[PDB]
Amino acid sequence: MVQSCSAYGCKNRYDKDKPVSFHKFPLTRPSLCKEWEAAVRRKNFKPTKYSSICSEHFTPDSFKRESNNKLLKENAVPTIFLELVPR
DNA sequence: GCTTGTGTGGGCAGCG
DNA sequence: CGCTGCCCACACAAGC
Repeated sequence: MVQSCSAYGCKNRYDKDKPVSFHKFPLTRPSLCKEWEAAVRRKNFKPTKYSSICSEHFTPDSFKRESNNKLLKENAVPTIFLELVPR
């Protein structure tokens, strides 16, 4: 989406100049989808699993269908969201 | 190989 | 007024 990722402060709106791609939540991996919520530890929880997220938040390994079988690693959740808190 | 399934991609309304 | 929550079709890979 061209609004913002499900991360905290990542308003890295789709910019082809920057090396990032977009994707949707692991709808086919609910439990795993759920830990993504654990990464969205902020009150300002962005859109749900229906919205789209960008590459930078996960490891290339877990990027998408290019993972193991056809989706990300069930044991991988976007931790690259941020260091802690922006200013 | 072609067709179907899952990933991919962006928007509008209600409340501080 | 801006942000959060949920939906549909197409391309590539797998199956027949």
